[PDB]
Amino acid sequence: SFTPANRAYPYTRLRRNRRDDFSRRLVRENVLTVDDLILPVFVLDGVNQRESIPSMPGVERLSIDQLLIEAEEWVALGIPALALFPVTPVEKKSLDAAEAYNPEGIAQRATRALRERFPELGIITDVALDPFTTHGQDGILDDDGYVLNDVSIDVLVRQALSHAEAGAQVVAPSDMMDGRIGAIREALESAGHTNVRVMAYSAKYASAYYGPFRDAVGSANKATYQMDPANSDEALHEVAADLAEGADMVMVKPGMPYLDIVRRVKDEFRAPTFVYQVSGEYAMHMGAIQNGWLAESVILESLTAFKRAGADGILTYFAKQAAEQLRR
Amino acid sequence: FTPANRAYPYTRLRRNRRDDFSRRLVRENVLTVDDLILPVFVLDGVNQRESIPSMPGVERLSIDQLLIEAEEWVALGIPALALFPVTPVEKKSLDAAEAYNPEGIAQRATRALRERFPELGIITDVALDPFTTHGQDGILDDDGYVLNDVSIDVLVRQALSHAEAGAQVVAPSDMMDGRIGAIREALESAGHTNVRVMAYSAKYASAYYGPFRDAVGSASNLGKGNKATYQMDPANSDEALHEVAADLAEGADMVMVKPGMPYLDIVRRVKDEFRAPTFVYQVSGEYAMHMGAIQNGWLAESVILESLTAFKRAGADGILTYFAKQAAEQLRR
Amino acid sequence: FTPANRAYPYTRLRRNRRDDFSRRLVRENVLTVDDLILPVFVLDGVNQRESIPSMPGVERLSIDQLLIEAEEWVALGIPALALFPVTPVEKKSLDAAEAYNPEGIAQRATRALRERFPELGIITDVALDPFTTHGQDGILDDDGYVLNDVSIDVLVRQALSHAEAGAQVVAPSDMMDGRIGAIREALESAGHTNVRVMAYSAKYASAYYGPFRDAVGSASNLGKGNKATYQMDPANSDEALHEVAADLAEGADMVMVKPGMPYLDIVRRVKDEFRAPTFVYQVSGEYAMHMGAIQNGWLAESVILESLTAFKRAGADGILTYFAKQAAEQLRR
Amino acid sequence: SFTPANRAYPYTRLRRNRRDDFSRRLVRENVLTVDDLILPVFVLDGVNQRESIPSMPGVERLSIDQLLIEAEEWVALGIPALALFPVTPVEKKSLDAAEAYNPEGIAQRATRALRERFPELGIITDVALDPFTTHGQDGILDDDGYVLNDVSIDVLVRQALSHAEAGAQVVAPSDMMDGRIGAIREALESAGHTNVRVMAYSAKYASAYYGPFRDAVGSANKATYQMDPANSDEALHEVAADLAEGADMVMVKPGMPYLDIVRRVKDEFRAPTFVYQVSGEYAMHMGAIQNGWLAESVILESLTAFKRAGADGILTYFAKQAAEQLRR
Amino acid sequence: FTPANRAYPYTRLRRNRRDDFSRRLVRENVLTVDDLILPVFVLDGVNQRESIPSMPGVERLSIDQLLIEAEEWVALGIPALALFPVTPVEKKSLDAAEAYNPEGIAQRATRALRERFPELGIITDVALDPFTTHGQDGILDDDGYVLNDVSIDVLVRQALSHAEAGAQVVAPSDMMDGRIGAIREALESAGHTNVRVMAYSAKYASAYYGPFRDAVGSASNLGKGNKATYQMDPANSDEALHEVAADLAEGADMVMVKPGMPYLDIVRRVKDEFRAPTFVYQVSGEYAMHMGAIQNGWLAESVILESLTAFKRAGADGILTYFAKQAAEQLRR
Amino acid sequence: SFTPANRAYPYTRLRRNRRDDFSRRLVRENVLTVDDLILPVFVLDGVNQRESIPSMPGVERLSIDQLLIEAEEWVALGIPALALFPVTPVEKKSLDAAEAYNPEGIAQRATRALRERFPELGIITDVALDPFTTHGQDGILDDDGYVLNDVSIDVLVRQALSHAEAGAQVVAPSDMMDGRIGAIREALESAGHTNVRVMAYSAKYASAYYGPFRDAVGSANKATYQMDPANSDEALHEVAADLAEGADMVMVKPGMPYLDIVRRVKDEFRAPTFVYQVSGEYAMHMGAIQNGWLAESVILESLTAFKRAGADGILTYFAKQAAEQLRR
Ligand SMILES: [Mg+2]
Ligand SMILES: [Mg+2]
Ligand SMILES: [Mg+2]
Ligand SMILES: [Mg+2]
Ligand SMILES: [Mg+2]
Ligand SMILES: [Mg+2]
Repeated sequence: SFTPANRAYPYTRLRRNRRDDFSRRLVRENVLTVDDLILPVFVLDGVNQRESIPSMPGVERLSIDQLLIEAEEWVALGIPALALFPVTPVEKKSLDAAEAYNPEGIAQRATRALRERFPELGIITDVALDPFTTHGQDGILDDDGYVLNDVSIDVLVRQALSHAEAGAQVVAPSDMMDGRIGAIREALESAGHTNVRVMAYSAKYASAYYGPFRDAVGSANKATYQMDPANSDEALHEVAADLAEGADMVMVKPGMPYLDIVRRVKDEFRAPTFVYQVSGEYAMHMGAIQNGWLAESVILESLTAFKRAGADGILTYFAKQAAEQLRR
Repeated sequence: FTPANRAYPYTRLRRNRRDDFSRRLVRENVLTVDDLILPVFVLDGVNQRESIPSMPGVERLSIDQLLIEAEEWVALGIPALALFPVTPVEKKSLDAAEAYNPEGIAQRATRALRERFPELGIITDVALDPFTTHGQDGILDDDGYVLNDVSIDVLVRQALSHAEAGAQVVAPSDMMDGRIGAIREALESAGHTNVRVMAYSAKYASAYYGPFRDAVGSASNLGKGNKATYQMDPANSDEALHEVAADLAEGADMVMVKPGMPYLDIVRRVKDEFRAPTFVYQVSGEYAMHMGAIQNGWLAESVILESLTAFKRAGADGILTYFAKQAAEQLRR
Repeated sequence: FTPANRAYPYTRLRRNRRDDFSRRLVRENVLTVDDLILPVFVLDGVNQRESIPSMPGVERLSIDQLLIEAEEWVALGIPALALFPVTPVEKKSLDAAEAYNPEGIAQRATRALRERFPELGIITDVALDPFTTHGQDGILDDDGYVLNDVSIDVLVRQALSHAEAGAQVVAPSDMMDGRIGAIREALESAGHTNVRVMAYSAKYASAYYGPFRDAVGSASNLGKGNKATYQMDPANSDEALHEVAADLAEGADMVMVKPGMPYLDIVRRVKDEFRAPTFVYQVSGEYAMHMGAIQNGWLAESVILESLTAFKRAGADGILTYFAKQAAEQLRR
Repeated sequence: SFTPANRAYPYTRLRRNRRDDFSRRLVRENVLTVDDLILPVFVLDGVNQRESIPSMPGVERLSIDQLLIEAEEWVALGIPALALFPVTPVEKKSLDAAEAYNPEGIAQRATRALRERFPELGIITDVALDPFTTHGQDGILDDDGYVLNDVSIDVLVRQALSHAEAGAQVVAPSDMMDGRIGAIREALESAGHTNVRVMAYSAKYASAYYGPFRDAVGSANKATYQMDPANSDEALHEVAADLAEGADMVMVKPGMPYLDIVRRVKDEFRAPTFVYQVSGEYAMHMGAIQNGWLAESVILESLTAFKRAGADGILTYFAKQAAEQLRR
Repeated sequence: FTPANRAYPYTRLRRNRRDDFSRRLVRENVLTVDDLILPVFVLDGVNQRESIPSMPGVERLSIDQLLIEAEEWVALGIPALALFPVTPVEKKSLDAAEAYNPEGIAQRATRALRERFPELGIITDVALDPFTTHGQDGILDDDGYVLNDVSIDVLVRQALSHAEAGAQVVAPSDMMDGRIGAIREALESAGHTNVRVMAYSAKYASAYYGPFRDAVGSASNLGKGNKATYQMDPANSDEALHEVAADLAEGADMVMVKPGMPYLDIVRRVKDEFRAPTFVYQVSGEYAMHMGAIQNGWLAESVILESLTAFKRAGADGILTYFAKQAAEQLRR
Repeated sequence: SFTPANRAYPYTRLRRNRRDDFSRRLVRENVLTVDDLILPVFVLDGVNQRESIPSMPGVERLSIDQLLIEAEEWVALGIPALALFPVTPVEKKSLDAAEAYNPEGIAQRATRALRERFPELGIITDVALDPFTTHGQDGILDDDGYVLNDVSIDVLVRQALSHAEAGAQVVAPSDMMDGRIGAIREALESAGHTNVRVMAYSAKYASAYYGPFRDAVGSANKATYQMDPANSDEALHEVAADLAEGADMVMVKPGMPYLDIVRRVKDEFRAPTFVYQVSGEYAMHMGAIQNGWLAESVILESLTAFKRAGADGILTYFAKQAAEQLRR
């Protein structure tokens, strides 16, 4: 609620608290810390390998050995968690997305390796069929090319179970099938994975901002499962279902173009609330900074926005650069 | 909000997403051309057009060229322009006198447009930053601090001069405390009964204004200077409601949040709490980052309408956007 | 709040508690050094340091010693000090004239600090209790009652003298009705445009101020006297909202609850209803009880940060705390 | 909600009602009475025994015969209920916490004795494994030393049933296992203990304020079941679950450092709401009073705080001293 | 309110009802003697006591007898009396001049009580109905309508006279628009800084005042007259919030609902919306109906405390009740 | 919600609308009509019989033939419903309350008679064991004299079914057993009584105002099932359960001493909300009117109070007198 309390110029001058650095610090409503940051990482199949991504300047795909080397620095910076995104070899893609639950799939191998080397580092796996399907569709298709809901869930459940077996502390379904959070929850509980967190992509929109991601993972209609950008009330129904179904955290994706959604979600549910600053937001920002059009300070500014809007944690490709700025 | 015990599989939220016709029926918000305001950079002189490297596709234009281009903006149905003059270097001063010159660029441009296109809205910029040698939004004391009340005296003269030139809307972008009331009191006194005041109510001390400062040429004046003693801390949300409340008490006809996309949560809170006409500026840095990504082939041209739909969804009534023409074109077609 | 039908075993709230990394991600509030204000007891004279038996570890300091100690407070990043002068006995009077002496301890200390540490916030104490022979916060009528409006006249002189000495913030701790408005009107008139007024809005007639009254030396003056005709009844919560509402209407830049931990529910209500910068005093008695338990080995040193985290969680923007240095040290390390 | 109603100085002078004792009494919002008070008591195994506790000055551990003697005075003062805390002999501690449900365990014996002698006195037993485990962990441990949730619940249920058999009118689970209120409720109902109250420790924090208690009971990580002190929204989810699960009362612990939590709980749920002024709060206050740093009046002041914040009842080591002050 | 999915048999609300100790723990409200105000009918003369047939057990008393009885009211801890004078017939007039007579019964009684019992609260009645020949609460125009502003002029004189006699609280029971502000402005001007104003804010045009009109002797004056042009329509609830809002804006220290039990829903709305000190009058008709039933053996004496507990539960801070002594006796024992 | 809208004297003068009868009528917020009225009636076992009740002046007990004669007038006045209260012969009272479900019990006979003669008249039967138990206890007793919850429900269900069989359109459980609304609902549905309304006595208080009723029915502790008069929040939990359990209407009893409860119930649930102006409220009012202490107008005034507080219907012994005043 809001009560203006009859405040009026000149008795009230809001510039007074702005006058000095010390008073600005005292009244500052929100601060970003490294504990708000999650780093998404693109993981290759090989050894001794890194690759640059044309539409995501400065982001590398890394083989698992290279991932372990870089995680030393991420852990030193205090980054609490990584979000793993495998770059599936084309030979391993299929109509049935079976690679999703392969015990020696990239995500499963990367998870085992990280859990052993850095036991305190959070590993959030991606529960999703798009990296494993022949054309990059987000699930199993019917004769009309429609992504079947419940049949896709069956595969997502096997995948989530395989991640839990590999040691993942958090599984993060990014698929937008109806009811999948509940299905995954019933399977994790039945299997005795009682502490495995489910970070639901609850209000994920049918967005043009995912363009560069598809270059990153090598996966390059969605309006039949991802949300219409026009819709806000609908996001509340999505999150309400996911919390009833057992999610430990709920996410809004994309991020900055949906800050109003972050605010409403946090205000209405008062649950742990996450947001993804996606590949397109990263690319636009990094592009402008590299062109000398925007100052490097826009990085923190965009991240501060998430905190102010109500987010508990941010999946961001800027995580390491932000961590280094926060530290010094 | 009441969830009403809705539960899978009785409730499957993909059912409404199944077909175009049903997505359309349930669609919560739609952008139209009546939501669009085009900011324009206005040069002195005749037959002048200048590219802006940090705003690819945007041109500074002399008044003659402005009048020509406005034919298609009007044909597109764009309801209003926000004018931003590019002050010649020699007209910048300590006292910012050029702000209220009846022969200033902003004043000349307003008279020309009001005569040529009587139905087109003209929103003038009330601000001293285009006219100061230091590039700060007001008059400095001997410590280099921007004096609040003394700066308002100049802003008042400026707003009065815009009303005299025929501007239907004056928009104070300065972030002085109390200037909405001061300007409103001056307009009323002078008989400018229906001149609208579009307050920049919750304008943040942001890094996203870089390309604009290049465009109007205040970048070299400002140098490394900042506006943290008047523009708002990016961290602060509750404070925005206090800013808006005062501007409404002071007589604003419209209230605005700036920047736009990095502050959509502020747009939402402001529309929810006050239920007043609420405006948002998609600023130069926002424009530049989208255009850069599009020209690189990193983002599809559809992001333009996606970014604008967000403002509508968040609660905005109108959007100042350098994409206005491209958007109106795409909405028309 | 909507529970969203969450139910065991689908919802197990221990899952987020399982690992340090996930506890960290979901952590709702974190104390930083920018939340801390250090109250300091200031003696007259030179090279003076005095222990306080009821506040183990806290020293009264002369200005010279204050300036030395402040080097490490600034190095620690502590944003502000709240100054509390220890008035010599012979300077106490019926009329509390010493309150506005330009050569009073508070005034001398402010000038010295503002010159030495220009970025350090100085919050002065607007109050007559250090200066009266009876120890009450104002001027007595012939029934021994603290006169409201006549006391304000003195508080106004005092606040003006602090502004003249350079104090960025004046903090009226007196609990006279209407004094925020009176002081604000005086500051504005005199041109002190940006001097902040941190109102002690909801200050309770509490027993937890004992050690402070010892520290500043008002204990012997007050004797068995009480402040129930001005400070608030501990029983009353709704009344705090009326106190805050008035202080905001009167121009306060910040509003404060005192004491702190025994009144966390008041902090919560005040931040929830007004959404204004909200401050809380962890008072001398609170300090003393924690330090006593720690020195006895009854409570671990971690209670310090636990007690301060509570203020943040409850809604406080800033905390006046005698633990500021120990806390800043522990946050730094 | 709040409406300021345009009240303004000098028309409004809030000191007017403060002018006189009579008007202060008329407008006084909250009062503490003895019916708000619950006395926690430390119960020894022997006969003819009392012991002092170094970190809780003035508090005695008492054998059951001594407990019955002292309860005469507590009953005379009108104290409605005791909260029993057994001091387990070290020979009776085990990995399996079996002493928790022993029909002749201290708590069970004390309960039978009190129920017979003072039939109108409320007896609130502590449902908890920490007094009965070899090292004082709050439940049954896995190989990694993690407190297993559901397996601990099994023992807590047997304990709660044994308390109900002994005659306890209220059982009070202080363990912070997920779902235990529901488990205890299903067992009490199945067993025909239909009027046995469950007072849930709903929002119990991982606190440094419990130090002296561990000296009192002879039990001297918790962040994996007790709440992070930083978290407020989370307390609402905890209480919502406990009410759905069948709790008759909900509690916040510790007390004064969490008054904001008391306020939110009472405001949101409007259910019987309890608060524990824990051993550390008692010790700090009593210490300062004994040192001559704080006046005895801080006792009432701290207790009045609970009432004002929304608490229906307070577990306090000051109960008897407060009862004597309230009476005269 | 959130039901939190509570469901039989997991939730059995009789469990807390099972034992006295648990009912006590969960008990939401408890009446104490500090909630009680005793209205008293005061006669002229010496050694006068008169029974009231319609208020069985209540006596009109001369000042001397009042002073004697007050010894036990004070011993019982009753915080305040509300004085109601029984004006001699010959002192009633068109102009209600007796209202402000310094030697009126109300004024004499106040002086006597303030001297004898300095800690006892005295609430005087600001109203013209005891003093008019027609029995209406003010001055009539030539159509027989009660003039609003002209009546306030008299009420102001009356309130001033009560403040002069030493009354700590004046209570305007007249229901003129704006009289709270008028009286407050007069008190402030004259230096009566701390005289409380207990507004009868939402006082209904009720039939339950019959026995009171007999008690003070205004019944024969009023005859068949009604007060529907000033007292509120019994049908109206929303209107009460507008009445209260104005009285608070005008400076009331306490707001009151009258009658009491037939208007408990109004007590609840008023306390919920404003969170101010809220008072309720258990009127003469309410007293009479309870006492009649008790004396008939139709209702047990326990209804007295039940009826008073209701006011507390509904949100009242204090209750004017002719049962004050019987209640204080029963609470004491 | 409430917004004062800065209204201020003298621009705002609330007496303006009060100036004239016409403007008072236009702005009048609530009106009582006969459709708000329910008449409770005391029904005797015999023929050709009426009896006066000492503590309820002007109220008669009536045999069924006399009830049918009087109902002609009640129906002519437009009174929508009667609430039947049998006066059980002492020979028919028992420990097991079997008379409660007797097909030829007074309530069942009265119901059949009225349903046949006046098919449009609402008949609300009382579901309750107190008229049928040996000493007037509100249910079946254990060895300690405690009213057993679930075992009493079994009898209440058989009674409710017998009322439904007799033709009653509404059954009204006045017992305050936990969960009885649900039990009665499951039985009515199973038995095919799908349109039988259940009017729950949801927030019924342990009150002294029931004194004269006990004289009326010949039935002359309750704190273990009826609510503590001190408790308001608790009434919300009571009504929430009864609506979840299937009640078509919810009631607050007693009436005028609980108008705040009526207001909260209607505000929070927005469901059909009833209130009982009980025998003690009737007696106090009628007593004062007969003594010449209060004018007859207090009857309407008290009834108007119910409407204003949020009640949809009022059980009142004044129903006929009020109906005649409303008509003319
Ligand atoms: Mg979904
Ligand atoms: Mg502003
Ligand atoms: Mg104040
Ligand atoms: Mg729990
Ligand atoms: Mg009025
Ligand atoms: Mg019930």
